[PDB]
Amino acid sequence: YNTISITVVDADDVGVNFVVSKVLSTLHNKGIFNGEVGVTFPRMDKNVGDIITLFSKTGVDRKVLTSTLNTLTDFIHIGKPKEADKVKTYRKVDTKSKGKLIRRCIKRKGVSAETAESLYGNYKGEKCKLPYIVVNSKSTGQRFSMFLEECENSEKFNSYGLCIV
RNA sequence: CUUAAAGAGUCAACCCUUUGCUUAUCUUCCCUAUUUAAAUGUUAGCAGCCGCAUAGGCUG
Repeated sequence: YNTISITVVDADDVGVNFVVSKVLSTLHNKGIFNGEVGVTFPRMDKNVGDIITLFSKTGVDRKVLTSTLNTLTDFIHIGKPKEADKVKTYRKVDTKSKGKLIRRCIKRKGVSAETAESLYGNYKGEKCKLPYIVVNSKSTGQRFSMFLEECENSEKFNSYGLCIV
């Protein structure tokens, strides 16, 4: 599948990962990831890396995405579209912490608050140490951290560039 | 075989009483604490809903 590169440059004044996350947000908000364009990162060791890599099967051109990232052009670099027979596809993994599932136990099982604390008191509290990005969510008005990890390649992708199922 | 060799010091108790260390003091003048600077380290791990799950997925 042919692919394109979006490398964050000159982001020292601002962290590199903040520019990476803003690149993800601007690629989300102006379309791009309809259902078939996916992201991958060549340098996840402990950081998310500074290269966004889009491996759309139909083909991503330079002009559409450089018009999309007109806001990041001061510290971005776009390579010409190259080809890759295999891309290392990542997916979204989310975390739950206490009250999250407590409200689920309010609205699914219909139990009271104290017994919902009782079934979950000694449980939960997982801690994801995977490399991540920090995403502005616009439909739900709060900003969060989204965790990415390696999984088998899927035909369909989300609106963010990660695998489905 | 070392002035070798050897050896029970025991007992008992009333230190008493008394008392004026008082008096007066000038510490005091003086004066530059000055000038900087990214808090970075992703700085957050969320809100619903798909579900029997506090298993596993999806949505932004």
